[PDB]
Amino acid sequence: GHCIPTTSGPICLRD
Repeated sequence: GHCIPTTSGPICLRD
């Protein structure tokens, strides 16, 4: 996917 914000913060997804 991509890098989006989350409950914990900005996470970089590898899908």
